[PDB]
Amino acid sequence: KKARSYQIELAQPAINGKNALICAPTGSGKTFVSILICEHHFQNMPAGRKAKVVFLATKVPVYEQQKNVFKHHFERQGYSVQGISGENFSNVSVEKVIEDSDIIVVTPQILVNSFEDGTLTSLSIFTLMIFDECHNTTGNHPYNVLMTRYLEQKFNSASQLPQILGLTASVGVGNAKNIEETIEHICSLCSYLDIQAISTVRENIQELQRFMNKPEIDVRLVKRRIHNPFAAIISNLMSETEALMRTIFGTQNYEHWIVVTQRKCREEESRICRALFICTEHLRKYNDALIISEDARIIDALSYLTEFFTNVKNGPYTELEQHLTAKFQEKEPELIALSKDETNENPKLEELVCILDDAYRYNPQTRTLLFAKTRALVSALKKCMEENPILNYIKPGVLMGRGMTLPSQKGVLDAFKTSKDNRLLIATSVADEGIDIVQCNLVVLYEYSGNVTKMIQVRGRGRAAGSKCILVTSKTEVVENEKCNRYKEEMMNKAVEKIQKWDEETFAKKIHNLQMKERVLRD
RNA sequence: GCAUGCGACCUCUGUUUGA
RNA sequence: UCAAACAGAGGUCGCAUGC
Ligand SMILES: Nc1ncnc2c1ncn2[C@@H]1O[C@H](COP(=O)(O)OP(=O)(O)O)[C@@H](O)[C@H]1O
Ligand SMILES: [Mg+2]
Repeated sequence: KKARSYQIELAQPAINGKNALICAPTGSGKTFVSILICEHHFQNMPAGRKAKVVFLATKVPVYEQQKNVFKHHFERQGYSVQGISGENFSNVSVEKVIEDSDIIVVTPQILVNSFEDGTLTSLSIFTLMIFDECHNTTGNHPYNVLMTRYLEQKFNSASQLPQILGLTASVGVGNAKNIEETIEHICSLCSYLDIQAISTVRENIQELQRFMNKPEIDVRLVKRRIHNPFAAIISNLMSETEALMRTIFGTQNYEHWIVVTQRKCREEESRICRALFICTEHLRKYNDALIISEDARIIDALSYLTEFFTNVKNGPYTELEQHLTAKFQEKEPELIALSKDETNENPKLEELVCILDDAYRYNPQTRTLLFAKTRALVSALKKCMEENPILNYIKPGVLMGRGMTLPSQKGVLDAFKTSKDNRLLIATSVADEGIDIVQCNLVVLYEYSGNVTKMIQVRGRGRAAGSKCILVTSKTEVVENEKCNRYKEEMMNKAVEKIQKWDEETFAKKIHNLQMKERVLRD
């Protein structure tokens, strides 16, 4: 692992002391650049005043990952590298850990936290800050909260602040519909993080196209399976429950409307009150059951329901709770017969099955990441893997936050990198940024939509020459929005390539002009 | 529990072209 | 008045993540 020539090139503007943003493609080794910057920070430190470096990483696993690189590289040099975090925060006084540490890796919230906490009131304490996936500097996200602070202190003392460093493979594109606006948005981002130079692989492009490369995002539309009995059955069982509401579908809006009706109603009042807290719930859990089958199997939907109708007995189980539960159990053996179906299943799941086989026969040692939007879905997908004879080649893992333990995470990832047991990892948003599975080959998106940023960062989870990235939708708009992104992403690059062709003064001037939009008076 | 990003939804007030 | 488009201010909700 010898410094690459573009890596040393990207370094330059930061070593000349300037607040840099390092835009360089997903996987190019920006993290190395930042440690290289870090050596040339300690090296060059003037006087007796010495250096504290803080690396900030957005989500926990990325904090862990980067914390561990940084230790393995600087501890042997004889540096104190300590990681404060969500686990560590109410076990340590930040005060000390900084003054003990030459390098602190941090979840960004912690510094925010400890700033309101009193523990800390001077960003001056560090001499270099690094923001991994720095593009997250928006509105009231921690990064900006801290950076607002940084900017205030700039005027309120003009007495040395730390050097800033943004790493990002995805500078973004605001709402910019035109290249001119995309530039206004990028320049906006540079202002938030007080950038004075943007770093690009300018001169060493050829070297860069070697090491990391990217392809298309194979989009796959599957039409909703014609003849869907299950959808009709529940909708009617909901219609009869909506008919009964006056006497006293599978969309987001139905959930929104159920909460409209649950707040309005919150002893001819009191018996009608908790009558609608019985009507709304059943309608809601029917609704959730539709939308759970939308992606999963019917067997997951009916699971979700028996899990509710056996729970209707537990609590009150009043008159109405009996007349509704019974309406279901008449029409239940109809459904459990449909569970047992062969052909009539979600064709999104038929395609994934196809897709995973297509890749695990052609290459038996592939490592996939299957991304889904929601925990429930991610977890329900693990069931869909295990229980399918054609796909249980591979043990599947799951990655998450917590409603999964932070140690339980360390395990599944550490496993998935090198196990050759579980060669596929279903994950959620935690995994979509900054995370480095060297042996990862394929990344599959299961109704994983999104911003340009997401759909750049996610396909970049696929490393190691072997790269492929396959989406699976049934929706029109999702097939399009994503195409839309492939334009926005092209536009994004030019924005920068262009911005880069300005002179020092005029870029600098742009950022100040933008910052001056955010000052504060003193009297 | 709280925060944030993101998405859906709705409202107000204005500008555009249309009928 | 209607429809369609853009933008400024606000209300609610869902997901994910962070503390
Ligand atoms: N000069 C180098 N030579 C060989 N491997 C490198 C070099 N620099 C970085 N890498 C490796 O590239 C992989 C991904 O790097 P990373 O910096 O996380 O990508 P990103 O820039 O998207 O964050 C890591 O395994 C890292 O060790
Ligand atoms: Mg990185």
